[PDB]
Amino acid sequence: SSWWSHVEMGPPDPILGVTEAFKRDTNSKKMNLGVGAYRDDNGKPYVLNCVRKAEAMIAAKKMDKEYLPIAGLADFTRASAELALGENSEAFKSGRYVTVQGISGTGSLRVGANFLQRFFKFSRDVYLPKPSWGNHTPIFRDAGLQLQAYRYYDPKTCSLDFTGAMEDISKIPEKSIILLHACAHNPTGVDPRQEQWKELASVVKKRNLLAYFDMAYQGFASGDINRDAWALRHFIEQGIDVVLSQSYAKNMGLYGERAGAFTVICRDAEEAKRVESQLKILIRPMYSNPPMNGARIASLILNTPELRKEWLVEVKGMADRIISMRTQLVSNLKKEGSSHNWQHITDQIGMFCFTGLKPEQVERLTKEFSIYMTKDGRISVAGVASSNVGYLAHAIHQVTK
Amino acid sequence: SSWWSHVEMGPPDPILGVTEAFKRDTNSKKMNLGVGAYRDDNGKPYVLNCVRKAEAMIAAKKMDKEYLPIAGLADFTRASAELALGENSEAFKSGRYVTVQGISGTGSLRVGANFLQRFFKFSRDVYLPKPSWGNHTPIFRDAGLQLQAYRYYDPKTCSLDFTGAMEDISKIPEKSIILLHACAHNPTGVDPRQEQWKELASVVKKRNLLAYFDMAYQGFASGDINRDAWALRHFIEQGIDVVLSQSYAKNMGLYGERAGAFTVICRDAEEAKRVESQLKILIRPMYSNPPMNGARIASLILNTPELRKEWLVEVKGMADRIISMRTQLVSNLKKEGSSHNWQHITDQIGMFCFTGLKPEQVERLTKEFSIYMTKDGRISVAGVASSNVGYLAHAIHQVTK
Ligand SMILES: Cc1ncc(COP(=O)(O)O)c(CNOCC(=O)O)c1O
Ligand SMILES: Cc1ncc(COP(=O)(O)O)c(CNOCC(=O)O)c1O
Repeated sequence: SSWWSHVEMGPPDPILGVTEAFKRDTNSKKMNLGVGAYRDDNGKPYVLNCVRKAEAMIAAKKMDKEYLPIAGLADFTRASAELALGENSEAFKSGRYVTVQGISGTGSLRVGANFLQRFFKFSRDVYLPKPSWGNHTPIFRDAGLQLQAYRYYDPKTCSLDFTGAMEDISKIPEKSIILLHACAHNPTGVDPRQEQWKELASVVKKRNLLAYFDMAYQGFASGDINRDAWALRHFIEQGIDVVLSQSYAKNMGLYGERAGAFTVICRDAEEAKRVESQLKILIRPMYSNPPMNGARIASLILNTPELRKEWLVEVKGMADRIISMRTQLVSNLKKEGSSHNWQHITDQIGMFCFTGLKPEQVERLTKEFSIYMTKDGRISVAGVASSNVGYLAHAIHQVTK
Repeated sequence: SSWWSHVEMGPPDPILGVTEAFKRDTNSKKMNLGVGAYRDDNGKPYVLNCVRKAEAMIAAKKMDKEYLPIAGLADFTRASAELALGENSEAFKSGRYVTVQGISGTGSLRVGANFLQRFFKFSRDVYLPKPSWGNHTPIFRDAGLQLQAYRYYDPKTCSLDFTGAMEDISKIPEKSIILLHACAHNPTGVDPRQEQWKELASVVKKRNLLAYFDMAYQGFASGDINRDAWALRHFIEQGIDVVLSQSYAKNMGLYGERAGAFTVICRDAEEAKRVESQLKILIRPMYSNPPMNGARIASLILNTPELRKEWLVEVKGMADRIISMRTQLVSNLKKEGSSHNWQHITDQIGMFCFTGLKPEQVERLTKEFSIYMTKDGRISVAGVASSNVGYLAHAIHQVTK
């Protein structure tokens, strides 16, 4: 029958648009700055060394393919909580958290969203920073929640609109939900500094808000696992019982294996068990039980001292290269004689950098230099390499002069 | 804090209770007839040889771990449609279908349910057979649909209530959604015979209902992939545009890897593309993209003639062991001098058997013989081995005399 005749073609992804054009282009100087995953100095995908080793170990052990418990691989969940909270964290040692395996960060966000829709009786409003990762909208919207915003990004400075944020958060009706990026804000790269974080916590705590941390770049941002989880741990220390989403897509290069976890900070171990039971009832009818590969690999690395050690060197390598490219970019623009202030480029943290380029300049860059990026002036630092940072500096200048 | 004080401990799982209870038992003759997965003759998990062959191939190539498209691995989806529909199916050849990778069977059903909630404007009603897999309820309910039922299982004969089914479907409001198990009904093992299927088709066609096929046991039920897809293929041939969910959990032993697919039979290629666009928009906020491992393994096997061929031998090997245990249970029950009719045991198909046992009998069985099963009298045939089938038979006779 003609059941779907009324179904219209959904809109095309602007992001896919840029990568399709990049692919068509024959100029060997082409650059893809819309890329969403890490790339090495050669512009190639990168499977960590400790990943290959973990993998090799699994093969050796001739493990079965049996179903994992609903909540996932217990060695993976425990290790996940420990990674996030810190070993000597009171939350962790008291076992007053509940961690469940989710389908990477996205799945983990969704599960958390479905959990709040069901049990967070106090409000349906989720406040996102302006701007946020595109997916954040439909995630919360599809789960049945209401969307709100708080100023975050400042276009004047390509930095934190600290005054704007504080004024916005200050007017948040008590017992509302606020989504915060732990580090390496997507898509701006603009993160609060320690001092800003401390004032943010104070008000979150004061207005008695439910803080929902999105931690998708732990270790990948600064190169330090402890530094990256700083804000999140600060909140929990100040008595803010958060909810959290962790992704291993970037820090482990696990992209397609989809490994992540959803965590709930509870009053105690008693309550944690109750929440856990409820999280299980929710997930069953979603997908029953999670993909085991990614978790097995992740658990082995975090759980195996020789592997974990290698993992930290490797993760650090990734982060150092991105910083390097940022550094080189600013220095090269000066070298080109750019009068403009490009500090933001080096103040910004992680994979994404909001250049401050305007839509017209982006166009010149694409049309004239074969540099592919979105019209918002957002560049993926992963697409920069030692071999082309110069070229990019050149082009940016040409179009900004 | 204290956001969660009101969250209560969720109901304990029955299936789980029997596995746990079993574990804690000391009898050496104890048996677990509650197992939800296939077990070999020694009562052990079984990774297909063809599966190991596939993993070794992937390993040698040194593949990346990059994100798959939202819809999943194209080699996987195409192959999935092909296995279901049949190589020379008209639906296949015209390209008037759309198949997206799902998180095994559960995940595929959920996407499908969410999709219907969103676009199936003709009704909110889903008709499940009485009885069905527990999970079927929350899947639909959580998706936002209303559940109804049609008579299926006949407790008096432990066979199909064909009459009641035919009468019930005849009275189902037009353009309603009806869930059908392609083969090896879970939990009864009661399936319509080819001739009864032909009759059901006609009624479904006439009432102009949307048939939602749940195919979790293709090839694993009877040892023949084509024979198992019979009913599915007949509906389509008759001009009923179904929607379908596939699982590779059982047939390939991919349990924990989570390999599945959701398919929509459309009017044409043009509508197929509109539908796929909309399915992508739905999944994104669910989990972004699917786990790659299972899809990789599945695809290699389906696409490589040599592996595909070995697979068909292994699947057949699985179906036969099961059929053997059924044959042997009955014969051992007679042997014992049991006077009851146990033909149902051999009449039934697949891993699950509705024995007809009553609760208190089940109780004595657990208590007195150390035989673990659900109180509904359902047993997993996978839990029966040649070495213990005699033991089972004796126990049942004892409890039923
Ligand atoms: C803040 C943030 N949270 C969460 C996530 C989710 O990441 P994943 O689902 O890969 O774990 C992302 C991932 N972005 O990359 C995926 C994409 O844009 O298609 C992210 O930036
Ligand atoms: C008819 C039917 N459909 C769909 C499914 C879903 O199976 P899966 O999600 O493992 O692919 C099942 C799975 N049953 O066993 C799985 C379990 O109880 O954990 C099923 O029997």
